[PDB]
Amino acid sequence: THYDFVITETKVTRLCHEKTILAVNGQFPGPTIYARKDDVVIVNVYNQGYKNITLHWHGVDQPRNPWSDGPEYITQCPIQPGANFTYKIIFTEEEGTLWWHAHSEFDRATVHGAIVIHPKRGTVYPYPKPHKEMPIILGEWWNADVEQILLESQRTGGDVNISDANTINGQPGDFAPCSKEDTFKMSVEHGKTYLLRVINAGLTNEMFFAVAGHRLTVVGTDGRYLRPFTVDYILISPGQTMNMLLEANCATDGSANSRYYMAARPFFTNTAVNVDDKNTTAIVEYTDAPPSASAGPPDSPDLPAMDDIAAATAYTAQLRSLVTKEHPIDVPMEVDEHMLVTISVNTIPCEPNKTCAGPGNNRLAASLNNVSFMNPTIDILDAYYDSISGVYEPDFPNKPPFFFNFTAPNPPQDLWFTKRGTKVKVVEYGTILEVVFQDTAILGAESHPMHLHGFSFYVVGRGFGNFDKDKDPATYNLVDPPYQNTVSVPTGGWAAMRFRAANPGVWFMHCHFDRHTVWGMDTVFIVKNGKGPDAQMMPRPPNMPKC
Ligand SMILES: *[C@@H]1O[C@H](CO)[C@@H](O[C@@H]2O[C@H](CO)[C@@H](O)[C@H](O)[C@H]2NC(C)=O)[C@H](O)[C@H]1NC(C)=O
Ligand SMILES: *[C@@H]1O[C@H](CO)[C@@H](O[C@@H]2O[C@H](CO)[C@@H](O)[C@H](O)[C@H]2NC(C)=O)[C@H](O)[C@H]1NC(C)=O
Ligand SMILES: *[C@@H]1O[C@H](CO)[C@@H](O)[C@H](O)[C@H]1NC(C)=O
Ligand SMILES: *[C@@H]1O[C@H](CO)[C@@H](O)[C@H](O)[C@H]1NC(C)=O
Ligand SMILES: *[C@@H]1O[C@H](CO)[C@@H](O)[C@H](O)[C@H]1NC(C)=O
Ligand SMILES: *[C@@H]1O[C@H](CO)[C@@H](O)[C@H](O)[C@H]1NC(C)=O
Ligand SMILES: *[C@@H]1O[C@H](CO)[C@@H](O)[C@H](O)[C@H]1NC(C)=O
Ligand SMILES: [Cu+2]
Ligand SMILES: [Cu+2]
Ligand SMILES: [Cu+2]
Ligand SMILES: [Cu+2]
Repeated sequence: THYDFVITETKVTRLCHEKTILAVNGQFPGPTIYARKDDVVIVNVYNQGYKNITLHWHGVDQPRNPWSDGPEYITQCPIQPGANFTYKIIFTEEEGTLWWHAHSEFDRATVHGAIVIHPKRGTVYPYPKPHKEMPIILGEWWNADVEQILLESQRTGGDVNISDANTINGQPGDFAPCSKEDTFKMSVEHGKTYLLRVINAGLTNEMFFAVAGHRLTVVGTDGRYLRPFTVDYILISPGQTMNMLLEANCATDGSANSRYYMAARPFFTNTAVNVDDKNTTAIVEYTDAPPSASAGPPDSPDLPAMDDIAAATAYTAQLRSLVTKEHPIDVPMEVDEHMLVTISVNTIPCEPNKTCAGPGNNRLAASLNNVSFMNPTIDILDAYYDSISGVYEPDFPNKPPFFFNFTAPNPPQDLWFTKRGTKVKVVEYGTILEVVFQDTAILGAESHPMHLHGFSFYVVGRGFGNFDKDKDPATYNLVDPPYQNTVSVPTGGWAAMRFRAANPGVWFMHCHFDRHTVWGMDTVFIVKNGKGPDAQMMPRPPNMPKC
């Protein structure tokens, strides 16, 4: 239950381009944290790298413990080069696959890895014990320094350069330059079943994913078992994890291929905008088949076309919590407070005496309810703990300030603009929230993976167009809605979720596309202390990084 994570400057080559990246213990992707349900894990983080950094345990509630949650300038100031900080990871309701990642700037492009939470002793999976288990991390690779990619977009006000490759476990795969020799490979044995622990650790795109010749039985997401369902492909958004069983059925007598491509490729609908649309591949190999069975290329799966919105919708519609006696659910039935939260990409005016590269030569930005979040220089959590004025404003609104036909295409240029602020939403302990995310069509309808730190939530509804508060709740799933920490809000649509705000602390909510995070598609929930010691935020640890 104890790890040392040393942030290292590590030389890595992909696509024949060598660079020095930030990595953890010289590993890219970083090491896997293994735990069992309800463990407490300690991670000592030693920043031996060249820049300010933080780490986050994605999807871990961290009850009463925002001090170890990680988001830069939200719960802590950064771990400075040469400093260290000890994180306490408190696992509770989570069982399945989560992941950890840097939560500063774009550092998670290389600083990330898996979290595996096994059933605690005396319990078992709700499915037959897999023969083997394999994390499958989807990610991106840039040849340039990721920090320079970020800094250039900050200077120009234009869009972030697209990655040069999509990756599986750090490796672009068979169809990229200088990549075929080190394509990720896993061995399978006929008749055995494998648990694929799929994590989308990329920065930019929802991804379709599939394995040639093999159906996938999905059994969990975001640390919560799902009602099982079998598919030919999945959709997975940055922030999300998806667990699925693969059954190695294909013949090993030489009558069938012994090698099968695992493959992923973006789901992306904006034809006007650049995307790293390259697929990434890995190989499933049946090891006890004859050499002739691997004479040709591995078989390829059919992936939905990149703009196949129906295929995305059809996967997401199948997600439902597993509800049994061993795995109960608690859907909040009576809502104390409703929020409508419009999600937009935006512009702000270019700075004086400068030309910017964003739409209309303005500077790109993003907003929730038309507030574009800007990080403070004193982290929110210290400001809340010490009652420091002038850091944040506690009036993030429950509804957009101007109602319009949110999803109508090509809104007029005057609706592009937004305004910066550091606004948070303060709620009493135990408040039951229904949060409805409403995508707008400003600068292009787009699916956004909205993520809430400190909580999972029940996704009770979704649809296309504008949420109708007097009609859409009538068909909510109040029985087995999926329990997620990151929800794909539909392209040009809405998603409704509910949760009890019963975790006292300071909790980031943001789109899990990093460019939208930095542009300001974020806010913060401060959940005040309740009554009793179990409803009190933990005290500040003695060695928090200084601001
Ligand atoms: C989001 O906020 C921006 C900035 O506050 C709004 O743009 C302003 O709109 C008023 C008119 O209502 C103008 O007088 C200002 O000049 C605008 N500021 C600009 C363009 O920088 C924008 O209308 C809001 N959008 C919404 C609520 O959808
Ligand atoms: C690395 O993080 C530290 C801590 O946030 C930054 O140092 C602070 O910078 C602010 C200005 O925004 C000053 O008001 C504080 O006095 C600084 N605190 C220190 C030095 O302990 C530092 O700027 C960050 N480095 C970079 C490159 O952003
Ligand atoms: C880690 O940081 C603390 C200060 O917060 C320092 O006293 C300690 O010596 C550092 N090094 C370790 C723990 O190896
Ligand atoms: C971003 O891409 C453009 C090509 O469209 C290139 O000119 C520029 O150098 C790239 N930026 C960085 C930081 O590599
Ligand atoms: C990946 O893309 C390459 C280049 O377009 C293509 O030749 C290959 O068939 C693709 N692989 C899969 C599995 O889709
Ligand atoms: C800066 O901008 C102002 C206002 O647009 C302009 O009058 C001034 O000439 C600019 N400064 C230069 C070009 O050095
Ligand atoms: C909103 O926009 C949609 C899409 O263009 C359109 O079909 C619908 O009629 C609009 N609704 C109203 C009330 O104008
Ligand atoms: Cu995350
Ligand atoms: Cu998180
Ligand atoms: Cu987004
Ligand atoms: Cu986050």
